[PDB]
Amino acid sequence: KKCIAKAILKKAKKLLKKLVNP
Repeated sequence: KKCIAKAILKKAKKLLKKLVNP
C-alpha cells in the first residue's frame, strides 16, 4: 500500500468539503 498516497487522498476529500461542502 501507499502511505503518502493514502494521506493526500483523505485530504483531497475533506478539502473539497471544507470549501465546497456538498
